[PDB]
Formats: sequence, structure tokens, C-alpha cells
Amino acid sequence: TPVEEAQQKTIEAITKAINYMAKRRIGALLTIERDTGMGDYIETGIPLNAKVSSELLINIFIPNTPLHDGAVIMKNNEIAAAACYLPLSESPFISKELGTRHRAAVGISEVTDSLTIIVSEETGGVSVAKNGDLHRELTEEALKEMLEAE
Amino acid sequence: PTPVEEAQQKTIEAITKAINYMAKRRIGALLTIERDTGMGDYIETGIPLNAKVSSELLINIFIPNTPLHDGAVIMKNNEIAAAACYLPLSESPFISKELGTRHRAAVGISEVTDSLTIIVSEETGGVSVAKNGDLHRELTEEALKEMLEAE
Ligand SMILES: COCCOCC(=O)Nc1cccc(F)c1
Ligand SMILES: [Mg+2]
Repeated sequence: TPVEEAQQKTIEAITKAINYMAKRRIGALLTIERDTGMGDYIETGIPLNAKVSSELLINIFIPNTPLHDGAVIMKNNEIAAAACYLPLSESPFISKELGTRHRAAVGISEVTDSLTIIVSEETGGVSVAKNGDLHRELTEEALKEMLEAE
Repeated sequence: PTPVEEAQQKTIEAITKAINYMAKRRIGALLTIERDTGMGDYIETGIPLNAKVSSELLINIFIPNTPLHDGAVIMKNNEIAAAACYLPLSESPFISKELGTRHRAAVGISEVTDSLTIIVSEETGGVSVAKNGDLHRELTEEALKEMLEAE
């Protein structure tokens, strides 16, 4: 169906952008709103309400640019805003070598049903936060499986 | 001011802030503002954004060596319609010989539309505008803003 084709196109755009950033070790933080509304966090960023593309996702996260600091939040198959604030987790069970991007992802996942993707600037490793847990060192296939399951 | 007028002012402020930032850093840029002649054919050649304007997004689009930086951004009213768009190249002899493809594309679209295109030179940081087949170079910040307000 059209709804199904659109969801698959968005998954492909996300995974292509994540692969590019993982290869270049570009830090990234991408939260996908689900049933819990995240308007309060969307409002802290720069409004985009843009069509998803791998190109736009990559351009947003380039280091030392206006939009790269903070989270992209996606809602209703669009990029709602960039450079958004997310709350930092205080969980003592996050790997101690991880920094604020990962703590922000876990933090939003503690108070919403959202799915957040993180690319590490240190290693290019890809992780996902959901339900208060961080799933680390994902393969491309693992991330795709999580997006399709979501 | 009406909301339409306020939105137009917000969009002009976003554009001028972005152009000033890129000019200072010699970031090449090509930004076409659709007017009454529709530019759908050219919009459809690029990557669709249909995004709210911000200075931040305009700057992020044109950063060198990124997916969206080559080609034109085309704006429709208060939105960035698409990036990395094709525009036709002018053959006008009144384009300074040292100028490259962004300036020629800007003049080219200006010959077949009533659009206003802004160009930032990656060589000099100079700012120019193409309208109605003419290129006006080395604009001050004030001159650009006045041209946009008049547009
Ligand atoms: C040019 O292709 C680059 C692909 O990089 C893949 C890579 O190193 N890490 C990676 C990418 C996507 C998801 C994931 F869990 C991990
Ligand atoms: Mg002069």
C-alpha cells in the first residue's frame, strides 16, 4: 500500500544516512516520535517540517554547522525539527565511556515510547535507545530490524 | 502588519542572515526565490524538502562537500521547496568571464522566469543577484535586503 511504501522509503533514507555518518564518525541523534507526544521537545529546536531524505539527514548533522547540535525529531513521516533538546538520563547503567548524546537518547526513551538512533563521534558505532535501555554496536541489519519492528 | 507581511519579514531576515554567514566564509550558494512564474519543472529536478525557512537550514544546505550543496535551492514563499536543483545556464555575454556555473545558472533562470536569484561566490565571497536576465554584483548587505524587501 501507499502507507507501507512510504514507511519503507523512510526506513531506507534513515539507514542510508546512518551508514554515511557511521563511516565518517559523525555524531548524530535521531528520535522517532511514536504514541507519546513529543511536542514539548520539538518546540525546543529549529522547525523544519521537512520531507525525509538521506541527503537532508546527512546535511543536518555535519559537524560545526548550525543544526548539528541536538536531536532531530521525526514525526508523521517528516523531520519535525532539528537541534532539539532531549533530557539527559541519570541511569547508572549506561556504559561509562559514552557521552551526552547517548545519555540524551536514553533520557528521552525513559519518558516516551520513542525510538532514538545514535551515531558515536568517537567510533562511528550505532546504537538505539528504547524503554530506558541502550542497544549498542548494531549492524545495519540489526538497525533495520528495529526500525521495521517499531 | 498582517501575518503575511510578518512572515515575509521573517523569511527575508532568515535569507539575509544565511547569505551574510556564507559570504563571510566564502561558502558558494545559489538561492532562487520563485515569484509569479512557476518553477515546478526546476523544483522537481532537486531533492524535495518542502521545509520551513530558517537561516540555520539554508547554511547547512550549502556546506561544501555535502549531499545538498551543489545546485540551486528553490524557495516558494516561506518554504524551501527543494535543494540541489538544476537551472539552465545563460549564454549572456554580460556575465563576467571569471564567473562560474552558479552565476551562469542564476542568470539562466532569470531569463525565463521573474524569479530573484542570490549567488555567493566561493572565490571572493561577493554577493550578486540575477533578475530579468541581468546580474548585479558586489552587493552590500543593505542593498541585498532592500532588493528582497522590494521583491
Ligand atoms: C559506505 O557505507 C558505510 C556503512 O557503514 C556501516 C557501519 O560501519 N556501521 C553501521 C551502519 C548502519 C547501522 C549500523 F548499526 C552500523
Ligand atoms: Mg558595483
